[PDB]
Amino acid sequence: KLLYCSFCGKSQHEVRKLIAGPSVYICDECVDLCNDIIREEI
Amino acid sequence: LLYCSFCGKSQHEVRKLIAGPSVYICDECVDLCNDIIREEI
Ligand SMILES: [Zn+2]
Ligand SMILES: [Zn+2]
Repeated sequence: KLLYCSFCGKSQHEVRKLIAGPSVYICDECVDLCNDIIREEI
Repeated sequence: LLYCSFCGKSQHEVRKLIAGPSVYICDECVDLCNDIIREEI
């Protein structure tokens, strides 16, 4: 039942949303991080 | 080569590949994540 974000290791119970990939996951928190990285801004 | 773990595109076919412990996500998939999270197109 436990699913984990592949980037930070948090479970679905720890984040607001966990997005599925083939055999991976990424949570809303890491997405925020990806946006800063792509947009090169804080 | 390194590939986005979500769409499968290589590091040669995308603008940026972000790395995790042993996973990657490209700029294109991140855009899809923003749509998913913001529930908007
Ligand atoms: Zn995460
Ligand atoms: Zn991708």
